[PDB]
Amino acid sequence: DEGMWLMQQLGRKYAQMKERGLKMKEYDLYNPNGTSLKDAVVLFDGGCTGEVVSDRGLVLTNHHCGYDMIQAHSTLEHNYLENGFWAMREADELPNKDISVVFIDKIEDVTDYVKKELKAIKDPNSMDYLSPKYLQKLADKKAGKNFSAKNPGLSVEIKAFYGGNLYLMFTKKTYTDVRLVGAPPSSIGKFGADTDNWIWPRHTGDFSIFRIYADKNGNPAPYSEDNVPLKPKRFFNISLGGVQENDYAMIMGFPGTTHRYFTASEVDEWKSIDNDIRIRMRDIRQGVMLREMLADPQIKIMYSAKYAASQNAYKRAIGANWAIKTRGLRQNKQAMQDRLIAWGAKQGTPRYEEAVHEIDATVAKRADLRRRYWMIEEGIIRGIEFARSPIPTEDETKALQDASARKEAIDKIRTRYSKFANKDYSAEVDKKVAVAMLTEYLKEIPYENLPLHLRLVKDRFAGDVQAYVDDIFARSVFGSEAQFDAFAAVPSVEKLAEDPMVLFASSVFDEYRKLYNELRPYDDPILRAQRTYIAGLLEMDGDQDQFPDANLTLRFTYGQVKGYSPRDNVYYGHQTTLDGVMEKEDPDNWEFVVDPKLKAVYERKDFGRYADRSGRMPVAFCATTHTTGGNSGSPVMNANGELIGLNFDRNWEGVGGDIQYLADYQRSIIVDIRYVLLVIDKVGGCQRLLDEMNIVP
Amino acid sequence: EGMWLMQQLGRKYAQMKERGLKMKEYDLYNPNGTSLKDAVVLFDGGCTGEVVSDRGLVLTNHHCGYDMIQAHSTLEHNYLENGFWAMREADELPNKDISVVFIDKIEDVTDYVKKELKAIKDPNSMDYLSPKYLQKLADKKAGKNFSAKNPGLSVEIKAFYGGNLYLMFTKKTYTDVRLVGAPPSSIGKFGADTDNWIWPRHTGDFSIFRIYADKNGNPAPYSEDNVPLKPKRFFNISLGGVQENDYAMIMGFPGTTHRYFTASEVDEWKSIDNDIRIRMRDIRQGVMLREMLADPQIKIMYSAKYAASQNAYKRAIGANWAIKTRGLRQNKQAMQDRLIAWGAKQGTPRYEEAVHEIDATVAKRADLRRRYWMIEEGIIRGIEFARSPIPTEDETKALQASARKEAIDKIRTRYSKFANKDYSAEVDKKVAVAMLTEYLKEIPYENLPLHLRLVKDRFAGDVQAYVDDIFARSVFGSEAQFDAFAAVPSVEKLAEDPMVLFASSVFDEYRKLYNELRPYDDPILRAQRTYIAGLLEMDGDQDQFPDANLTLRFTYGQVKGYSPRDNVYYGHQTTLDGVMEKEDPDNWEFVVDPKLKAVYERKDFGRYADRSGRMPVAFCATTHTTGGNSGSPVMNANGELIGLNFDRNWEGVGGDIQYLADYQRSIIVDIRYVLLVIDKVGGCQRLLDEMNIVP
Ligand SMILES: CC1(C)CN(C(=O)NCC2CC2)C1(C)C
Ligand SMILES: CC1(C)CN(C(=O)NCC2CC2)C1(C)C
Ligand SMILES: [Cl-]
Ligand SMILES: [Cl-]
Ligand SMILES: [Cl-]
Repeated sequence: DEGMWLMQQLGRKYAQMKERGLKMKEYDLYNPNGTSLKDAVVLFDGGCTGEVVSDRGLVLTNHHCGYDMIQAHSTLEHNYLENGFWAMREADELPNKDISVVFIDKIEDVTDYVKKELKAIKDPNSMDYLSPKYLQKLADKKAGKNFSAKNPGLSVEIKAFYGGNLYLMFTKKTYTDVRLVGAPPSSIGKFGADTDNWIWPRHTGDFSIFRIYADKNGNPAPYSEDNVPLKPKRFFNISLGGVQENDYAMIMGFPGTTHRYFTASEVDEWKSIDNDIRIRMRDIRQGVMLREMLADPQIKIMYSAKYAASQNAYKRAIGANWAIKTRGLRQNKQAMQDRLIAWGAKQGTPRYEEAVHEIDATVAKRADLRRRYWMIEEGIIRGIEFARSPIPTEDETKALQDASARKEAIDKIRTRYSKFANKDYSAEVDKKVAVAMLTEYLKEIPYENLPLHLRLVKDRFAGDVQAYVDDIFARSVFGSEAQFDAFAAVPSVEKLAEDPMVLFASSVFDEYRKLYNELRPYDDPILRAQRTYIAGLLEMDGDQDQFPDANLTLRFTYGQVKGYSPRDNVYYGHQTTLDGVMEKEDPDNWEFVVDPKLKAVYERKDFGRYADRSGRMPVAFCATTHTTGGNSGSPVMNANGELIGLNFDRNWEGVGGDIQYLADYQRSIIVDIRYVLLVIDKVGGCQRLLDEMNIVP
Repeated sequence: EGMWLMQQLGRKYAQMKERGLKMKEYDLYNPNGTSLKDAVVLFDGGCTGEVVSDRGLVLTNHHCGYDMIQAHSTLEHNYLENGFWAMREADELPNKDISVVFIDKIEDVTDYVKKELKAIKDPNSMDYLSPKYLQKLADKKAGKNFSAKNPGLSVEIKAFYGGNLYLMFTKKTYTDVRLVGAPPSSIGKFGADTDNWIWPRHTGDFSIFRIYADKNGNPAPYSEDNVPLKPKRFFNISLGGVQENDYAMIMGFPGTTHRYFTASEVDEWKSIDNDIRIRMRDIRQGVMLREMLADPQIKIMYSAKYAASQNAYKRAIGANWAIKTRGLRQNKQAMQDRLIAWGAKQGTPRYEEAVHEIDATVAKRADLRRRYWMIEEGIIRGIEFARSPIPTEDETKALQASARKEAIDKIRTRYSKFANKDYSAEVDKKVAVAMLTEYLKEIPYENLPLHLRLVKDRFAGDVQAYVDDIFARSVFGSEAQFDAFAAVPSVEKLAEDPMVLFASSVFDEYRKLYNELRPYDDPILRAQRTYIAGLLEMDGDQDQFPDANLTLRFTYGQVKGYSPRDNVYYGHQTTLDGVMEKEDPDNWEFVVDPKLKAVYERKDFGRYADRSGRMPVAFCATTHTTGGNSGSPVMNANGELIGLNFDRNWEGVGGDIQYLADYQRSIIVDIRYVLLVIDKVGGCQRLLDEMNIVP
């Protein structure tokens, strides 16, 4: 509802934004024919958002966005991940392989053009209107012959919006020499760590600093020692005025996906299939994993990251199901479609009701298949590590049946075995997880729908899941290192063909691919019906308070700095402070360790001009802006367009906001820019970064 | 900030009036006439209660009346899970071993006790704190046969301010106290253990009793001819509710506080008492929880044992949080340094000498107290087979008259109580291995109970083997092993029994430590009498309240929430909406009564909801309460009943040593929620009609 608006929609939203507190001129925020604040926003490394904060190409993003680059440059001698990194001169900034920053140079509405090209319909059921290949052909045709060569660094892309009812062409400028400039220690950059993921109040200094480099003319260039920092078209001024409750705030960024035009049947499906299965299967997996980690400190070391990775979407699904249960998401989608259907009946146009009916029918028809797909994906593909154990290829099997190709096939199989049974793999933990996961899977999936090898539980093992799993490891070539070596010394095709682990892995992957192939055709009638459904919604209520679904393109959102009540008698305010970091300190818990330089800054109150009017040091704030995955690192602006923070998370209560914005619960979690500058200054001691930024009082 | 004597009302009255009190001083407490104090009772020796009708109806907590509700419950009429609502006075259930105590008169007898004490002679005598000695003085002052001339009455003298003030209480006790009403346990204990010490709180923690007496309103034991008591005073019920910042006050019987601890005593409480209880109970609870989660039959047998261990574990965590973050040690150090500077100035060194004696006694008993807490937390409460049967001298002088069978029958009865339906030898072995591993790492060989020396000497440090051997060879290791012993019993089998030797050895060491430690309490108590006398002479008795000692006190404050941590605020009031948010049908602790859920859905709140239409449940206040204040009446500025105290938040448990203005709150069930449950859940209209409800 609140919205992730197209840049083109700024004109028709401007008066509402001004009434909510916006003070800057419209064209200073976004001008299609000139320089604006939009020119200081980048897509950071294909996922995250970033922002240019100096005339020498300095870029701020999240610590979790620059995490891989900080890790790749870290060694035992210089652990930047643990201690932070602060290049004291431009020449000390570290280059990064496979990095990019994307500027959105121009945005053009090309709807009439794409719709005229589409009229050359060979098949009315064609999915070319959503095809990246087809749309790229139209983008190249419009840009001209050899556009990439005529304009080095630039590229053109056409994307569909509103389910294929609007098309925009983006002219992008990409830079691949982006150097690591600064990062706080992980104790600040990821303070809450996984315990505080999706949590408000939040006390995390989630930022990192990069610098865009380019050739002598400021044109994109790959890494070269002769590259010079980019002098950009526009950069953000940093505000030190802070935030107050009810202050206007706005964000620009690249939200990835939303499902704002789901029917009520799609909400029911998301809850009853997607979320309930992910919740149930991950709770079983996590429960066994946690019991084993708590009983053996060596298991805790090997499985902590696997446990944390599973918990992230598990928490999301719990938050999403809480919104479906308590915030009326299904009911509000039903009211939306019923209103369109009633209006369609008055206009004498039954195609909208026919479109909603096609979506409902497709959802109802794919129910059993989708349930089986989520059950195998959550239960086995993700749930059981030995499902990703080695499967010999057709060429590897042929190589084992008279040439030196046998030793080559064995070396390839060994490399894959060694990756599966790595230093973090416990066959004992995996057997315990598999027994609990398969017990649940076998209770849900009938015999006739089982992957072929799982039929052996009832047929050969008399329903004993433990015995079936024990037999897989006792008899398999991948059951232990000594069993692999005995196989590698005397390898035979017939040994691999009857291997219980190979047959399990092959069988479950065969069923997973068969389900995917049978389910994929159901997406197309839904997409085609959504084009008609969204066209009706737009014709009926206008593209005014109905934003297009997020699709990894540049959007703006506006709101206010505001807390919320999570439950009865509990209020979370709009701002966290450095005192909250100190309250959470736990020296013997890696997630809640506090940097000694930061603790000393707090004790001496060495907050400089970064503290609020009451002398308290701010850390983070939350706002009613509408964000999602892809908005990590987004610049948060004042009513004047000055940088007041970086978006880095959203509270779990608002994750249902991808389907329906939740005004009373959904908040963007933002690191206060005053805390960012305090850390650069008093922790990093990197004064040159402060001096190159334009800091406004 | 304090738990004030009724005598201190005169000196506090002006401050209470400035804070909002509207009632006249003598309407609250009158030393020579009827007052609101006359409607407060000590309920069943621990809790507080209050009379709420001219027919002796009493309100207290559900957890205070829990044992009486349970004793009257059967499979056919399970009052604990269903609730109980007597539809007529004749249907109210009598209770054996119940009592209600009224505080008829209170008198300052300090000069009298101090004159009697002057004839002691031994300066180190502890008679000044002895209940036996003080009872002799109470009887001497009351008369030759006071209880005969005044039936139902009794006297008691108690020491206050470490022996610097003495009060005589004239008590009227009633033992015919009948169960009238109780909500289901789903309401009376909604949070159950998960919400214990927690604010926000959504628990309707109340139960209803009635005092019965003879035809003249005089105390009488249970008799079918007893008539409900017509009390001299009862509380009016307010339906005006509460607002943030409203004046609130409580009367009750707080049990204990340690407001005059030295800094060294705070350090000792943290480093010994609390750290050992925390460490040992976390080990015990961790093994117990793993076993309960792996076997649903173990969860049934060990849930109550687990819950009982968690209660003081959570208290110790809350207390250590206050010591670490609220400067308790530092504030005690500043208090004693101020007294020492004032005494140096007046030329009176006895106060500095008193603080020094306390510090020296604390430092001297450190190793002994550490060993005592280690064995008590680690073994006495940590390991169930520590309380396994130990044959008496009489039982040994029977197995070697033909009363060998009489001895076996008594040993069998004790074995059957130890190895009962809730006892798992497997769970106990796992708990013992983890508890003994920690105990053996903390207690050196020369300080071990004699049998534990076998871990290093006979079992090569293998704790598991030592514990396995205790069960494999003991006559109490299993039913079949007990029966084989009972068929062919000998004293030589019991004398060498590994479980008997373990249990005897650990209890011998526990008693030896207790006996060696007990003498250290006396120099501390004597030095506290001098220490508190100095504090009172220096700063006066008006900010410095006397430690709680299970006597009637008043406390006042306001209805107010608090901020538990950065950017989080807990308001002053919870609502029925919060109960519904917490509902979890497949979690026994958070099940919601269907009649209550229907009341919420239909908004059938009558005159009980606030002006917004939201139904209140509980509220919190800045009153200073502790254990003993459960069931206490919470009063308005007009003295009308607005709630019942039933808990305190964990952040304020350090309040027994130092009141915490920004964190400590009394957790109270809103009287409007009590009346909504009696009315719409119990449907017991006669109880509403007999109360004086004011609009
Ligand atoms: C409410 C959530 C969506 C967030 N969450 C967590 O498990 N967070 C762990 C925090 C430490 C307690 C669910 C319960 C899944
Ligand atoms: C500091 C705490 C709030 C944490 N805690 C517990 O030990 N467990 C209670 C938790 C809520 C289920 C207290 C001491 C009450
Ligand atoms: Cl039509
Ligand atoms: Cl909402
Ligand atoms: Cl009376």
